Amino acid sequence: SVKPQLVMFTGGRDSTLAACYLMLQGIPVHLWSGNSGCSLHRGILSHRVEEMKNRFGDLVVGHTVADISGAFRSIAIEALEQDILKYRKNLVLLGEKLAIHAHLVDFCRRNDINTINDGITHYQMEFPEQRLVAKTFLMEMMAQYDINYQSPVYEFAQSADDVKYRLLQLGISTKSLEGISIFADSFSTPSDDVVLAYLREKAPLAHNIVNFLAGETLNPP
Amino acid sequence: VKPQLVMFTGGRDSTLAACYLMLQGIPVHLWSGNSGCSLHRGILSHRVEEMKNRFGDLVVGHTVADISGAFRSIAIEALEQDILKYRKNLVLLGEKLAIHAHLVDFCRRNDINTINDGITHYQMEFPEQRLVAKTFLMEMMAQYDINYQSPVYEFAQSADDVKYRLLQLGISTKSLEGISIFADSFSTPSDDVVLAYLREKAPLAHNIVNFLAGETLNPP
Amino acid sequence: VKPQLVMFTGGRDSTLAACYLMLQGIPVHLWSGNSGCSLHRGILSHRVEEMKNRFGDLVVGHTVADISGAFRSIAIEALEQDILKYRKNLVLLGEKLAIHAHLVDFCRRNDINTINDGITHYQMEFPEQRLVAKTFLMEMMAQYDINYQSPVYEFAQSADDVKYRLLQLGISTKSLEGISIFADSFSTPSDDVVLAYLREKAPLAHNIVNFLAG
Amino acid sequence: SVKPQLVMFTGGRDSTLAACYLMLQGIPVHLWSGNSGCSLHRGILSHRVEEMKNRFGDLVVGHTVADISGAFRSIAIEALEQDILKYRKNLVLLGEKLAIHAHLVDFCRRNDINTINDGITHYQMEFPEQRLVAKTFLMEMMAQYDINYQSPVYEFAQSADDVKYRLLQLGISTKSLEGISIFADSFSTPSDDVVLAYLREKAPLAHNIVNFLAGETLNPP
Amino acid sequence: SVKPQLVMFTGGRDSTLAACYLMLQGIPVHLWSGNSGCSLHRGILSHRVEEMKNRFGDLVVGHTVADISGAFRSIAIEALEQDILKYRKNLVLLGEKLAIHAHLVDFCRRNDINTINDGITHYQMEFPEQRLVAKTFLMEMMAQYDINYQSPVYEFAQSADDVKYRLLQLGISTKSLEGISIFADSFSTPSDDVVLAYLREKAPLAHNIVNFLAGETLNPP
Amino acid sequence: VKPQLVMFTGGRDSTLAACYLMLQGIPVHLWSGNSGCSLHRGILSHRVEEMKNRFGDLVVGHTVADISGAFRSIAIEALEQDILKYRKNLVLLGEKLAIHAHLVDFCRRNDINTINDGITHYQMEFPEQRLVAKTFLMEMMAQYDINYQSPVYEFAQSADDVKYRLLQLGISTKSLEGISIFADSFSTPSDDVVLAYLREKAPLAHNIVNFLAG
Amino acid sequence: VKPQLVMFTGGRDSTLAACYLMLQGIPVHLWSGNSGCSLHRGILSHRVEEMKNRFGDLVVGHTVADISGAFRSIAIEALEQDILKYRKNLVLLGEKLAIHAHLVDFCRRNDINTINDGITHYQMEFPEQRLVAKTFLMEMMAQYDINYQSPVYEFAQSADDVKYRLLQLGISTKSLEGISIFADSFSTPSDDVVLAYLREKAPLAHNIVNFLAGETLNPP
Ligand SMILES: Nc1nc2c(ncn2[C@@H]2O[C@H](COP(=O)(O)OP(=O)(O)OP(=O)(O)O)[C@@H](O)[C@H]2O)c(=O)[nH]1
Ligand SMILES: Nc1nc2c(ncn2[C@@H]2O[C@H](COP(=O)(O)OP(=O)(O)OP(=O)(O)O)[C@@H](O)[C@H]2O)c(=O)[nH]1
Ligand SMILES: Nc1nc2c(ncn2[C@@H]2O[C@H](COP(=O)(O)OP(=O)(O)OP(=O)(O)O)[C@@H](O)[C@H]2O)c(=O)[nH]1
Ligand SMILES: Nc1nc2c(ncn2[C@@H]2O[C@H](COP(=O)(O)OP(=O)(O)OP(=O)(O)O)[C@@H](O)[C@H]2O)c(=O)[nH]1
Repeated sequence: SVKPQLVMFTGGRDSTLAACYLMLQGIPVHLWSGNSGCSLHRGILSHRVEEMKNRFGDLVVGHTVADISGAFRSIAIEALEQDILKYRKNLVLLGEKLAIHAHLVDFCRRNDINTINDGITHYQMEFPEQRLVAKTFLMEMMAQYDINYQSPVYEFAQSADDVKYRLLQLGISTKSLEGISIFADSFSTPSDDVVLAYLREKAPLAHNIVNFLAGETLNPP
Repeated sequence: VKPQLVMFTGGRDSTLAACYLMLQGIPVHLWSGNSGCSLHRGILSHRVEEMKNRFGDLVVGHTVADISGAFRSIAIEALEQDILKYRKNLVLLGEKLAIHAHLVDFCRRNDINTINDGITHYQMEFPEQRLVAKTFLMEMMAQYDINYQSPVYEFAQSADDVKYRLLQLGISTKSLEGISIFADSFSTPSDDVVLAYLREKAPLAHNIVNFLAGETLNPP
Repeated sequence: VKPQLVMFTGGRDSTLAACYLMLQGIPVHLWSGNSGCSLHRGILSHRVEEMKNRFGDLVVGHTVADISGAFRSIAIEALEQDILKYRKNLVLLGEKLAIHAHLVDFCRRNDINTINDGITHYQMEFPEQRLVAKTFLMEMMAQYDINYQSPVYEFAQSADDVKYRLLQLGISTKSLEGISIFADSFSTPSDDVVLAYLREKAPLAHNIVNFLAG
Repeated sequence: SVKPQLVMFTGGRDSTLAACYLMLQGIPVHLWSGNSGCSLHRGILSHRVEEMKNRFGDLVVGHTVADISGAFRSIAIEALEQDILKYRKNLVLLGEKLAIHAHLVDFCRRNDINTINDGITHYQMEFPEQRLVAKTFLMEMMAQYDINYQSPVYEFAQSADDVKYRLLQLGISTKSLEGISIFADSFSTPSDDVVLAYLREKAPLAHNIVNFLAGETLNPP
Repeated sequence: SVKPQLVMFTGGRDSTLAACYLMLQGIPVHLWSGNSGCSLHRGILSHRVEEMKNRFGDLVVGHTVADISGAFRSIAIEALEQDILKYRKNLVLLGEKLAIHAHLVDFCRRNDINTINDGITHYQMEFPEQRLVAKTFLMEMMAQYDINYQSPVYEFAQSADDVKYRLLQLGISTKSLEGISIFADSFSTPSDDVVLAYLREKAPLAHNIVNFLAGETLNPP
Repeated sequence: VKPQLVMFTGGRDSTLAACYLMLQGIPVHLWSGNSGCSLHRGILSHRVEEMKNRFGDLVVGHTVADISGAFRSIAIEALEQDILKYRKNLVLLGEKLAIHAHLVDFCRRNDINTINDGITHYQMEFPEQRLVAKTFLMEMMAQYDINYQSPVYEFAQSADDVKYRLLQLGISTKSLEGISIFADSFSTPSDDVVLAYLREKAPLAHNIVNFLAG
Repeated sequence: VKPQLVMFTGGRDSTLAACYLMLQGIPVHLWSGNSGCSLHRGILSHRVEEMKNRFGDLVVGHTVADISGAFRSIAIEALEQDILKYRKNLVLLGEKLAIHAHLVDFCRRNDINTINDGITHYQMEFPEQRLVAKTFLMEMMAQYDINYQSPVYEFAQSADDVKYRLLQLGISTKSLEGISIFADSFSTPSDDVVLAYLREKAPLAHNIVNFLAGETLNPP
């Protein structure tokens, strides 16, 4: 046995492979999925979890679906007017990732987990949060709470096709069985400077939410 | 109001085709061909559920047909000769021909005269979805007084077109279908090659039609 | 005695191989690879029943493994190139290599070091049953400290040899196995072609072995 | 509406196809299997019946498994010493076919069937019961009882491969799921003259069995 | 405490009495019945087993019904033409007895039994398997495997009447509740020389079957 | 066709008699007399099952009748006098007369006028199967307008004749009947003795017939 | 306190014998021989019920034994010769000998050394109940170290004696037993004939004892 680690798991190919690759090494994974409250057609996720339990047994130690709608709202939606007028870009989905990270601090500290993993693989332009500017920021944030952030399947596959057929060799389906954010395809591409500035602007809020969830303060930042 | 048949895989394109028919008041019989080389088909049932939920009685049925015999005869039996001649793996074109042979039999025995599929403009790179193939199969189906339509062909200029119409129906935008083991196992053929293959295998397909009708046991 | 694994399809030859091991006191794990292109495999369960009936606990289990991914990668993904180069459809040889890659993983994770199959002399036309293939796969399995035997190879000079030894065991003589959709879909290859194909796909097989092992 | 015909059905691919081809034409078939009491490992037959019911429904009107062991013994076994010393050939399986035909006269008369069909194929002419000379004899025999004997896969089947792949196209397994006679591979090849002489010697016994089964005589030939 | 012995049990009155007489002495019996695949109407056997369990309880340690059809075919059926042309006699039932004995070597070695018993009787010496010359041969055969072959009702049974009324005294039916070989009344009487020659010709096959069943060879004789 | 009754014991001969009637389209009522001195009659039900399996509704029913009282009165009550006079134990002939007395009653109350048994030529040693007995009982039954036939008498020159016609019907060749405790308890009588015994007990049988009819 | 066996038919005499033993604290195993010629035996169970009701645990069991084989061999097989020699039907004497042979076996295998029956003075006209028979059977049973007693013999000078003792026990006075088909089928024999028959059939009885013990299969 090894100490379980957490995987940020959406049901997509890439995070599926991340979890699978960990488990192939004997590393038990706690699958963690954030529900932001604006995600549609999330039913299929259960089919993917089933496939993974079938192939790896006990190594899937559990699947947590967390309601992060409150943190998401506070970080990304309450000041949507301000946010879009300032950055000229809809960064709601970036805010959601910050909300995920706040929740993960709480989850990790309450469940004795010190390693989290994500599904970064080959390069994907659509996801600003997979950029070094954002991942550096997020890694820093998690390290302030002594949480180790890994990307175990980084550049392990060259392309989406490489991810699909590695999963097929594992006896798992190639599809991305994830819910769809209502904000999918609802934004244009931001610069790295807008990404970093947004993360820095909302960070105080995220940290405050972390403190609230730990029972240390009610007061705003 | 008389049911029509939809060639249904669970993909977003065939889903939309069936849904759009049902929105017009047309009951659809969902028909899925199992060629025997299809992996991870379990998720299909989630899609069927979505459609029953949204349209009720207008989904008059779901038939899963074993077409592995016809598929093998058309597309696999002579695979060495086929690939050495055409220099391309056209197995999935063969599968569509096998589907159509079976559908003549199915339509004749179940009193259906209109079949529909999800072929789309944005997927014309796949041989079975090329105008040249569709035209050939329309003529084939008309020889048996069967009307073959493709109700999402002209509209779907991208997968996004299909996605957002599905979402408006309260249906997931994903393709909840099985994967052929022959996915990503082929390079793109010319139109000349697609037409030549269809013409070469047509005698076999028609022979399969005759066998399924109990009119011959003898070879093409 | 320590269990050994048998590559078991339900066919006469692999049935007899498993049975002959069990008659010697050797418990067998029956292992069946599903490549994703097999039809009418329901009858297999009738044969497993016959074997459980005749040998009891010596049948320690029956694993049906999904090997469709490895099979696809080795044998199907480059089928155009493969057929244009060798002028022969060697998909079923590919399947055998995919079986052996999966078996490395299976053996390491389940503490088995002896694998057995039903290859027979009388089926030498089929590439996976050629001496040159067998020799290659024995070398491959020995690189992972796995002993690969073929306990009915030398004896079975005809299907009749196998049939009547099965009958003596109170077992049906038929091959109660599934049918590959690639049955009767190929012409006969040379030994040189079988060896060259195995050597070309071996790097991929070893890569799949490493992936399955993390 | 369409009148059922009977198929002599063993579970082999040839008789399976014969029955299937009839049913494809709309002809309901009564599947008839003779158990001679020397047949081993007959359990798999029911798998084949299931496949056929699955593919054709109501057109399978029934499956009769008949005990023909008594007729078989009387015609083929009781005088085995004399039979083999005279003909120099083990013709028990020819005797079985005669016993089948005697039983079928009775069955057809009692069940209002006038057309019987079997799976004889060109590719299986080595076996005595599938030799033109035997078939011709049995056709004549059946016609004396106003029974039409047909062999609907005879001319088509130039090889087992022909039969297999027509079954596969029907969604049915290619295998011969039939029991095995203990007399399999227990004989060498007989001449036509010997097959005809044997049939003509045992014919009186067969006709006598027909009459007994109809309740017209108890007396021997 | 008392070590079980095996009885070759058909349901006939002679083997029934043999088993019963053993059990009356305190000797537990394993009833062993060989099914050669040519035996008809075997259902009544279970009525006889019931009678014996009723009368003797625990002393009936078991009833094994063994499939010996393969050994029987290989030794008696496969070369039936040659066998009958050479010996001028149908000795299939002698072959069956050899097949029984081969199977019993295997059964005795695997089940720790060293004494087998049958129901041979003086009054049934017409049949080859119950001829002194056959019994002597099979005794020798069994002794080569350190198996003691006994016939506990041989000297007593001067007629079927002797056996019947000793059964009746045990509260057991007098009938032979056994299946019937299709080869019943299918043979004329052989000489001793012919019985010995046949046994000696098929012996190599029997010993080979013994070795196969022990997992020591696949090769033919 | 109108049902007929068969005197059925489960033995070969009566089994074949009933079967041969049914093959002709004649429904049979199977009738078995229990004399009170029969052992191990459980196996009879196996034979009835075989016959129902092979002929269905043509078996219209199976009556097991207690005839112990008539049997006792005819054959047992005066056994000392009977044996001292005839020098032979004729109890089983008595049983047959008791069967026939009961059958008069049964036939009148159940609308049957044809009775049949399994008597055979090959069993002429047994008094109830002698021509002289059969003739007497046919006369007796005709006094009550009952037709008494023996449909396997002339044909069965040996038990083998019966056996192999049964086998042809898919029925076991064995006699699945009970055993009289009087089996093997008697020496062979003359025809004169059989006739004289029947004639002496006939008044008693007719009296029992009248009693059963009120 | 060690069980003894009672030869029990359901009749008033054997009922009283068993009851009187149980009144003294002696547990009884009720043993009933079925010779295969016995009619209307169903009422026996009513009598057993009465006795269980009145005595509880002291009724340790009820064995019904099939003795038809021994009965047939001793009494029926040679019925012609037996009646021609003795001029009397002694089948029911034979039955009692068969009962006693079976009881040697039963006693040896079930660790019982005392058997008891209901023979009575008032029924001395029946051969099995005659002093001369009882004496012979006592000697026979003593050769196997079995004690044979008849605990109601001397007291029962009439059926009325038995009746009224039963009634005092809360038990019905009737004989709730089966009837032999050989009831009223015999005239009364002399003592000489009873003794001679017993002596002639004794070798057969002892042979049956040996067979039941697994010591011989051979004839007397
Ligand atoms: N011939 C043919 N091949 C198809 C068809 N649909 C899918 N495929 C094959 O199977 C593969 C499946 O990949 P996609 O359908 O793109 O998978 P997806 O998850 O829906 O979408 P992506 O996220 O873009 O991979 C294709 O790349 C083709 O090789 C079709 O209609 N015809
Ligand atoms: N590569 C390969 N092909 C095989 C093998 N066994 C069968 N095949 C192919 O499958 C075809 C049919 O196989 P089956 O359906 O089992 O038929 P069969 O081998 O002739 O045997 P039966 O079914 O007993 O008549 C063969 O003619 C070959 O083309 C095998 O071990 N390897
Ligand atoms: N009167 C009379 N006695 C019979 C009859 N059948 C049998 N028995 C007597 O019963 C004895 C044994 O009968 P079964 O036990 O049937 O024996 P079996 O007749 O020799 O026949 P199997 O049991 O087949 O060997 C005979 O030897 C006769 O003494 C019958 O029909 N009438
Ligand atoms: N040998 C013998 N015969 C007996 C015995 N008990 C009864 N029987 C016979 O069976 C007949 C039965 O008649 P009972 O016992 O008198 O009948 P019951 O109804 O108890 O008394 P009753 O009202 O007097 O008739 C006797 O007449 C004897 O013939 C017995 O102990 N020994």
